[PDB]
Amino acid sequence: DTTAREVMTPRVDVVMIEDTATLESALAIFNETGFSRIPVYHERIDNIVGLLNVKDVFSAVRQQTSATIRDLMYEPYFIPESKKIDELLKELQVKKQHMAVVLDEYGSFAGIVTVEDMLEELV
Amino acid sequence: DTTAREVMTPRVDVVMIEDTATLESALAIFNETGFSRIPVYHERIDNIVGLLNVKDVFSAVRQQTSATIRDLMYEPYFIPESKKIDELLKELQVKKQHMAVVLDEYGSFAGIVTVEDMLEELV
Ligand SMILES: Nc1ncnc2c1ncn2[C@@H]1O[C@H](COP(=O)(O)OP(=O)(O)OP(=O)(O)O)[C@@H](O)[C@H]1O
Ligand SMILES: Nc1ncnc2c1ncn2[C@@H]1O[C@H](COP(=O)(O)OP(=O)(O)OP(=O)(O)O)[C@@H](O)[C@H]1O
Ligand SMILES: [Mg+2]
Ligand SMILES: [Mg+2]
Ligand SMILES: [Mg+2]
Ligand SMILES: [Mg+2]
Repeated sequence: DTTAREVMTPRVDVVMIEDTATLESALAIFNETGFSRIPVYHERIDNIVGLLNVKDVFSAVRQQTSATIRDLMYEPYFIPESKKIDELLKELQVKKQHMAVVLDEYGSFAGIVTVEDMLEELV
Repeated sequence: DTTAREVMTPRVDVVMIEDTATLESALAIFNETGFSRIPVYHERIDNIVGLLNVKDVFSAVRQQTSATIRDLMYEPYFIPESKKIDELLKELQVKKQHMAVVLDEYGSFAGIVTVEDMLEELV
């Protein structure tokens, strides 16, 4: 009966980027941290508007273009803190997505849960 | 009691690259196929010597250097076809690795199993 909040990486520890940032800044963030996916926020940290994959950023430099983070980002899968991870694991598998964004009772950013977070429970 | 061979992507369907290839060729392979990890073989397809992550290839162009695939590739986790996926899932989690290389009774390349292959069993 484990829930998302029990395995999530909390907001305070999440590497993020603003949708106004450049792709060069995003590449620097990806390189320094090593993560493959970083949430994208608009104005406020609690306003998650997308996720940014390092792949899409590297492939866009294809060729140098007018690509903005808002164009390369994709919609996240938002879930409540009470979501049971046995359901989340199957749901992420159907979507072929690695990361879900956890929201609190106010609909604000609480943290993230990846498949690796859920599998960490099983040793 | 499901085994690796029952969920693996067979050799015939695996995108690979030779350790003599250039990093530019590897980037082209990653872009056309979309995969994040491709096995590396030496001389013969059945002689898997490493795995190549698109991240390490993109980060090496850091700066243009004398990087060879043999330098950027890492050791794979080899398993038999009879390996039970319940054990493999936990083993990959401990290693933080996404892909395992399946070998046949002759120790030759049979296929690959990723976490997504094992999770596909659960819907
Ligand atoms: N942007 C991020 N900020 C903070 N923690 C993150 C971030 N992305 C992933 N994590 C955490 O890192 C740990 C490993 O997650 P995961 O393996 O899915 O990410 P990754 O190593 O970036 O990706 P991958 O293995 O698919 O290349 C988990 O705890 C996950 O919560
Ligand atoms: N190099 C490859 N050649 C053929 N099939 C592959 C290859 N890499 C992965 N697959 C298959 O693709 C499917 C999805 O695997 P997986 O999600 O681990 O890979 P990916 O999409 O390349 O990586 P990721 O989601 O970590 O960026 C699985 O069937 C896996 O067997
Ligand atoms: Mg995938
Ligand atoms: Mg709370
Ligand atoms: Mg990881
Ligand atoms: Mg056989």
